[PDB]
Amino acid sequence: DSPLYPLLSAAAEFYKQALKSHPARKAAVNYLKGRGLTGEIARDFGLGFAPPGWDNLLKHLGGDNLQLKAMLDAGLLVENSDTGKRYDRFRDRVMFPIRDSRGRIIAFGGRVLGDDKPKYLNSPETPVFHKGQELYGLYEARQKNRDLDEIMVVEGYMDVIALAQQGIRNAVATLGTATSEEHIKRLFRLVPSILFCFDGDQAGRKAAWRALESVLPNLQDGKRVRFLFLPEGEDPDSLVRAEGEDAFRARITQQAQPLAEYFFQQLMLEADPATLEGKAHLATLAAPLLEKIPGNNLRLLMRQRLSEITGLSGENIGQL
Repeated sequence: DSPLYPLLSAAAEFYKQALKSHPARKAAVNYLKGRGLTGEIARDFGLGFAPPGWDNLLKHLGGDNLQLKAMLDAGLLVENSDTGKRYDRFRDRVMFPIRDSRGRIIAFGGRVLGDDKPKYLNSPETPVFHKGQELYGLYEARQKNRDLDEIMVVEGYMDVIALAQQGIRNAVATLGTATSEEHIKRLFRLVPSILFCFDGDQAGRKAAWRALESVLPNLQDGKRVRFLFLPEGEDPDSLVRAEGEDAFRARITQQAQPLAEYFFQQLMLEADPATLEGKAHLATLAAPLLEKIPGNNLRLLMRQRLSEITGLSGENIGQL
């Protein structure tokens, strides 16, 4: 219970109250209406509106220099570290408040309603917001279902919101970060099954391997992890609005790839085990990764597949 929480909470109350009754609301409300995000979904995710300009939240919250430092530390202001000039971090944007386990607003995402870049702006790291520990939408998914079987991990705010609007309400998002081991530990405390969904771009494919590396040291027996790769140029946002819930669920069932198949596929592309050298190279890449799996059956199962492909024993694999 620190002083950043009330400021963040007041900021959120400001941003959604402007979404309702602010002069510039037209562009914002049209985005939400233009995506079916009105009413139900907007309330579930506390959507708001940051009006255009430099100091709307500043001139609305104010405070002495100690309050101002707390707004900066909460990520609500940007300060020029040379001149001290300060202004709202989030300007002319649709606002996505981020909540922790207890429902407390800890940070914000914002989508631009103009031409200024970046289209999506995250909060910086703050004492109440750590990007490697938090997942956007985790609070909202736990509210919708207390006994979740599976969590879907996606890359962006609108992926979570678009999916929720289509009836897929167990999606959470990393916040422009690689999935961390701490992310995996929190997900596995809630569900035995994680479905990763990656955009059709090179950053999506790189993020899948980093996600697999975060998963391995936390992969106990009886857990289930899969990777769904979307067609080039797509993300869950665009895709699910295009083809709808039923088709996206069919796509998952059809095309989600098991972790173990993704693991051996990618490594066999790096080290082709047709030859004696490729077999040794493949075992040299795989073994240190497999050694980290804590689940004893799964570690044995992956070692066994590696042995079948490479013809190398454990003594061979160890000595290599």
